[PDB]
Amino acid sequence: MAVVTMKQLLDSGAHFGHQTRRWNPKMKRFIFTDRNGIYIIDLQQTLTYIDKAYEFVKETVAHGGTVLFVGTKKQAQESIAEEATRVGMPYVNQRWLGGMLTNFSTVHKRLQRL
RNA sequence: GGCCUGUGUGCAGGUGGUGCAUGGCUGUCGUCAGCUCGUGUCGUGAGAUGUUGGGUUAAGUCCCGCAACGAGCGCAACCCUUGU
Ligand SMILES: [Mg+2]
Ligand SMILES: [Mg+2]
Ligand SMILES: [Mg+2]
Ligand SMILES: [Mg+2]
Ligand SMILES: [Mg+2]
Ligand SMILES: [Mg+2]
Ligand SMILES: [Mg+2]
Ligand SMILES: [Mg+2]
Ligand SMILES: [Mg+2]
Ligand SMILES: [Mg+2]
Ligand SMILES: [Mg+2]
Ligand SMILES: [Mg+2]
Repeated sequence: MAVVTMKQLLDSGAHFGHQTRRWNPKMKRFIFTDRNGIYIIDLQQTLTYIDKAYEFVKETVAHGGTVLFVGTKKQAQESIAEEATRVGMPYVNQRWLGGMLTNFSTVHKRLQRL
């Protein structure tokens, strides 16, 4: 089950890979074909994986787990920040901090100070 | 009991040695700005990061990105004097 249509996917252009100069060989099983130095990902595998992620996230919300949203690239900072704020869910989009969750005791005092 | 004159007794007395056993105190590097730790992470391991690189400063002063995030001792200032 998906909520995003194929035509919308192609219009968005999420099927493009990086150029042939920096492509990861491990993504051979996903990249479909090359066309002018650029790669294309297998859309059907994309929908299948999206479906699996959808079921997992549904299970997560079902048993009540908190999800952390992380993204630091310049382009998507505002998008992820707005989406996380609307969902009311912690996030970060400016700069990743060293082991904030792993070393949680130190950040605990930082939160109390805040 | 306070006292001291004599016999003692335990005992006082030593600038006598030993600053390569020691306390305390002190000179220097140098009033130079650097010096450590908690958590985590890389390696296995000595260890490293953090403290780096760009910029800036009298200074580890501050910003930038980074497996680093913070904390401690330093520095700045809090003392005195001088200048209205
Ligand atoms: Mg004597
Ligand atoms: Mg003697
Ligand atoms: Mg001596
Ligand atoms: Mg020194
Ligand atoms: Mg390990
Ligand atoms: Mg280090
Ligand atoms: Mg280093
Ligand atoms: Mg640093
Ligand atoms: Mg240092
Ligand atoms: Mg410096
Ligand atoms: Mg400091
Ligand atoms: Mg000071």
